[PDB]
Amino acid sequence: EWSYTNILTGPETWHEHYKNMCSGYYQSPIDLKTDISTLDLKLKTVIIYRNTSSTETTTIQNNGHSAEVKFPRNTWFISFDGILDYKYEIIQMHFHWGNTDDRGSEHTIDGFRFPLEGHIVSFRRQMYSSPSEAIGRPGGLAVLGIMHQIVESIKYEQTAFKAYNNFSGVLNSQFVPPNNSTIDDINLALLLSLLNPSRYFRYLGSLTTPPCTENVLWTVFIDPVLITREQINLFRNLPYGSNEKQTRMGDNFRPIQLLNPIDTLASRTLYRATAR
Ligand SMILES: NS(=O)(=O)c1ccc(NC(=[Se])Nc2ccc(F)cc2)cc1
Ligand SMILES: *[C@@H]1O[C@H](CO)[C@@H](O)[C@H](O)[C@H]1NC(C)=O
Ligand SMILES: *[C@@H]1O[C@H](CO)[C@@H](O)[C@H](O)[C@H]1NC(C)=O
Ligand SMILES: [Zn+2]
Repeated sequence: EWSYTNILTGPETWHEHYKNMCSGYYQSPIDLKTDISTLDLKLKTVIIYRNTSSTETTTIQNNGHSAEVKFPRNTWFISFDGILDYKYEIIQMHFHWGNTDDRGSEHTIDGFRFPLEGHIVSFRRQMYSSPSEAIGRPGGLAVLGIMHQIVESIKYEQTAFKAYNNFSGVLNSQFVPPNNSTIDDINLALLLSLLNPSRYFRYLGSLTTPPCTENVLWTVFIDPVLITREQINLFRNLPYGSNEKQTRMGDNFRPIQLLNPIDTLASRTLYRATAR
């Protein structure tokens, strides 16, 4: 078993308890270094889009380590090439945050931590027929990282919580693991429009929880969307699962991994995109 906050099962132990693949050399998260990265003008604007025929419900669960929104199949998609032909299908979105406002994100940008990093997880439907087929297979997944930053003066409608529809009020101290609830759908298109979808880091990496599978195409947007202190504190009301030492959920982020650990057998490169 694993945790964030119990020293015995925490992130420093994952390379031993889950050798495949938390001991690998293409792990995430990393520090996204603007100066070190390679600008690749070929990397296009990201588009998130919905199947307007889909009517099934969205749910959210406290899984003991995060709040995880589970989307119905065949409903939300990502395009990286401008074509709306269902190459990447979104599965779930979950979040990583801090006990305090100066930490929480998994990635850093030039060493800087944000209070809340959201991960929109998709599978390469272009190749694999289902999430369960893709999740353990090479090149199966693509994850979007969305940084959030706290502002003191803002209307609700301009915060990320408008896109999330406040998660239908489920973020509270009574939302105990492993409870799940039906919630209003998340307007992921609106969420993406709150930042610049052309301006992002891109690299090949891993899941950031065990078993840390090295099959994730990462895109991390540089500009954050905006939330309030009230909204970050809602996440902090969730209780951790019983695997954890800490009672309230927070600091559910993995430590930074190197782009190229010294034992790598083929270095990877950190790429960056910007608008045309
Ligand atoms: N933090 S993260 O974004 O790297 C990340 C970590 C773990 C992860 N796992 C998933 Se989606 N597992 C799963 C989903 C569907 C299924 F059929 C079976 C298993 C996704 C993302
Ligand atoms: C869109 O939703 C409909 C209705 O649920 C479904 O039958 C169809 O296959 C979906 N389209 C895609 C491309 O997943
Ligand atoms: C969500 O929460 C905020 C804070 O209370 C509130 O202003 C907003 O009206 C709520 N959104 C709805 C109506 O779902
Ligand atoms: Zn994550």
